Amino acid sequence: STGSATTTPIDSLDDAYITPVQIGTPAQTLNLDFDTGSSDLWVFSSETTASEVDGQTIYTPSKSTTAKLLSGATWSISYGDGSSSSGDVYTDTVSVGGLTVTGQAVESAKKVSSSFTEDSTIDGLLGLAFSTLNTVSPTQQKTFFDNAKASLDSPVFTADLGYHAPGTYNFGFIDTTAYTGSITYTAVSTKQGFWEWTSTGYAVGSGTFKSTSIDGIADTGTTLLYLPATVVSAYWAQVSGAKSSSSVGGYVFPCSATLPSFTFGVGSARIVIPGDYIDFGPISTGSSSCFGGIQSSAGIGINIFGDVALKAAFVVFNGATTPTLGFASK
Ligand SMILES: Cc1ccc(-c2noc([C@H]3C[C@@H](O)CN3)n2)cc1F
Repeated sequence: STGSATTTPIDSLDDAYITPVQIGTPAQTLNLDFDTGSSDLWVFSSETTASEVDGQTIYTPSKSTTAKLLSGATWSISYGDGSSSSGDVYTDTVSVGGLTVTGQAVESAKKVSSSFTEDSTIDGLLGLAFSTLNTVSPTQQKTFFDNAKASLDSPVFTADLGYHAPGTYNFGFIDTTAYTGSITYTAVSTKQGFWEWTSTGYAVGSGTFKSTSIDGIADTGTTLLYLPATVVSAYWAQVSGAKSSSSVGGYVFPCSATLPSFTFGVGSARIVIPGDYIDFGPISTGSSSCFGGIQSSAGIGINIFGDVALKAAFVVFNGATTPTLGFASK
């Protein structure tokens, strides 16, 4: 089997991407944030505290004839930005772009943090990291990809995120028309439950490539590119007037600047992020100071190849017995 679904930026800045998902019988379609950095499928629901719902589409398990309460199961998760959600668990039928999983754990939110409440366009998350990270207690549950992959034509999914434009998540096949040149595959460590890999280095603009190992994760659920402070300093030094701001919380730059590209290495291959992918617009409405899309990972503990990097590539998440990651230019 295979599946294919369009993913869409939630706003003009590509702050995140939503993908329609069919849950239950009859189908309840919710727009979920596909997140290769976590492993919970959770949704706004009829159980979510009323005051914490503001515009989201909710899942109502009582109206699904295939929904079953998972007795005694709860979940609770916190994301890298301090955001959180929690609730109970159902099993139900879940379909993505024509690919169907029966008995998928659907985690129904009772509580969500303010950031989720304030984003009316995101109805929940669909985790695509490794199932070892799933938070359901006392019995851990499997991800959508994990449940589907034995049925897939090939145990893979691909992320093809667009710059200010729609893109595609495919399951079970590689669309050879979606990229240029070849796909370069690189080793993955699953020891922390992430799609963790090691970049071979970077360049800034037309500058010479610096060969250096950068361990990080491929994370569709993170907006920006987070890299070591040395690397990030080298990038923003090439932008006149750019500075790291304490009050703002990272590098900002004059909105009139022309941003240089950023290149990262995948083995001997090179993925080039165009400079305008790194522009995240005025820090506040009407400001001439803009937020940078490359930021330091120093306070995080790990480097994160978020959407800023991934959207410059066609990315293969290969879930064979020994998982690997593939990158192609497009
Ligand atoms: C309001 C909001 C906040 C965070 C997230 C979010 N989704 O994926 C992630 C990254 C960071 C780490 O969790 C691994 N994946 N963060 C989504 C939101 F809609």
